[PDB]
Amino acid sequence: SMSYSWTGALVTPCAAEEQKLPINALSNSLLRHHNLVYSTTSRSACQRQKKVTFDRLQVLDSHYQDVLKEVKAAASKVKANLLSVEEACSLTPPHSAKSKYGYGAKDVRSHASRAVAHINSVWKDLLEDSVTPIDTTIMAKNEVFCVQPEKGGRKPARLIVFPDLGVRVCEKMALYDVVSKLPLAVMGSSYGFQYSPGQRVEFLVQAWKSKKTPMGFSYDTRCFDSTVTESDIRTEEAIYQCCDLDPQARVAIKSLTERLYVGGPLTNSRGENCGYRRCRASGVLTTSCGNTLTCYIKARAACRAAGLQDCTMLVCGDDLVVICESAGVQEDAASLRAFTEAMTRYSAPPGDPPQPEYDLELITSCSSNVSVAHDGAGKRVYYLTRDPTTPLARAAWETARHTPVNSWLGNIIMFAPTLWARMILMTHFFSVLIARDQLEQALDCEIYGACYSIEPLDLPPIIQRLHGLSAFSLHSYSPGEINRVAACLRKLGVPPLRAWRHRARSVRARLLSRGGRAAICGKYLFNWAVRTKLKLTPIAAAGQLALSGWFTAGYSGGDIYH
Ligand SMILES: CNC(=O)c1c(-c2ccc(F)cc2)oc2cc(N(Cc3ccc(B(O)O)c(F)c3)S(C)(=O)=O)c(C3CC3)cc12
Repeated sequence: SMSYSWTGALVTPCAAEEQKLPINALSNSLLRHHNLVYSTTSRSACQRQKKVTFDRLQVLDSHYQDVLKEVKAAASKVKANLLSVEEACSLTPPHSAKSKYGYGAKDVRSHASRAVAHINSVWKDLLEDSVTPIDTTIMAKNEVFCVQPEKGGRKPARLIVFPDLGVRVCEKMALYDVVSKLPLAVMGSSYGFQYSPGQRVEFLVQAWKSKKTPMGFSYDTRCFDSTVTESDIRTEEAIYQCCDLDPQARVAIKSLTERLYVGGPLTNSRGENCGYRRCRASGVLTTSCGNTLTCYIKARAACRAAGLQDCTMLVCGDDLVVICESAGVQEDAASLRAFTEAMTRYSAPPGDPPQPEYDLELITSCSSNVSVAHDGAGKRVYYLTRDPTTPLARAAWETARHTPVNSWLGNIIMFAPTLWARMILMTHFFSVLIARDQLEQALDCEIYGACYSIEPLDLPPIIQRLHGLSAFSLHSYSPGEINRVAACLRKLGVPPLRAWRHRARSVRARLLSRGGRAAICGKYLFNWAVRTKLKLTPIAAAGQLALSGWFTAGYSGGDIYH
């Protein structure tokens, strides 16, 4: 069937949509080529709609069915609980899209009468009605990028599809515990969201070293969400039901599957009927879990069909990497083509054909790659990095305009060991926070899809836990990485690293003078900026942190707040 059918009604905005990066002195201090920086808007929705709309032909085989059997068996070891209304309410972000039924996120979080009443009614309806499709809103995401005029110019807006706030709370009640436990149980070490960045590096390096002659590749499915079929989604439901569940949970999960997950009508912001969906909803609780599971099942089966030897897989939603034992250059190339053929049969062809890689650093996944630097003693330290263009562009926008979620803070946390995060992002934002008297204020940012409230002053212990102490002492970065950052700075009109160093010395001094947590920030985060270095010992606060739930699971599009 068609992933989508359209009525011709447009995807419409809620509020004003700024297309171009606004001119602001503080944002300009980071990046000056403002004309290159743009936000996606509803204006490009039509372009995206075209790409995501196609017929799915799915043909399953014995390998698929074998893997599915394994998965169901693994799932049967899981015990999952219902969340109470109150518990589910507290997982709702304060900035979450308000209900159409006279209440919003703040009302949900405060357990307000109107909100709780509607939520209760929605739950009752789920128990009583297992068939009637549930309404969804379609919106164009507003995301910031840098133009690549050589490479097709501006990206079209991604489409987000989500049900009412009331339904979203009920999803949590029925499935939060399931989507938090199941992927790990089924996938084990292949579940990508269980790892901190530091742990991820360790896993990848070990996997690579575990092969006599390693070969690895990334597999990029074209429009993964659209490739997800009705049968795929019903299979996901079947897997959920393998868990030991509460009777009411079983009913709600089935109802949510048949009425929401498998498909339903699309309504724009003006209340108009846009069409009908028969694939994955991008904005439901199960998006991450579902995508990861379905990608895993298909990929694991495809590995068998492709005759790949001693496969180690890593899966993050639709993002997939396989590391295996090389059979030879031509043999490997042929096996990869076979892998693609199998994935294609399963409904998931690639955007660009995958390529075998024999150097770990040459594999890119989730926009990131493994690179090498050196610690204070000259020991080689591996870390994850990425092209800084998008992070910097977004950082500039978020400086110029107040945003509910601060991507810059997340990038600093996740990419803390990188040359660019340390010298540019840290320097810039601490200078901005000082200037605006916002140093002590907690900010909202996303980590693996889940929204967290994080205080900037807690960055050093957070970074230590995620990356290790070495993150504050890395030097002698690779020529390739240095060159990539340099190229980015030239492109975007960002000041050179030596200028940032000078700025960092001033920022560091200011931070040290304030004492306490600020002083620890100055000491640890900006030790790179000074010749006369301070002794960076383990941070006491780091041990006192409880961060377990940071890397339990992925929640992208799942409307989760911790
Ligand atoms: C299967 N692919 C992988 O698991 C990952 C590889 C990888 C790279 C090269 C290779 F050879 C093998 C694997 O790099 C990664 C880096 C990230 N990060 C950044 C990040 C990227 C995207 C999102 B998001 O939009 O979902 C996000 F939330 C954070 S990080 C530094 O760890 O925090 C992640 C996070 C969990 C999603 C996964 C991988």
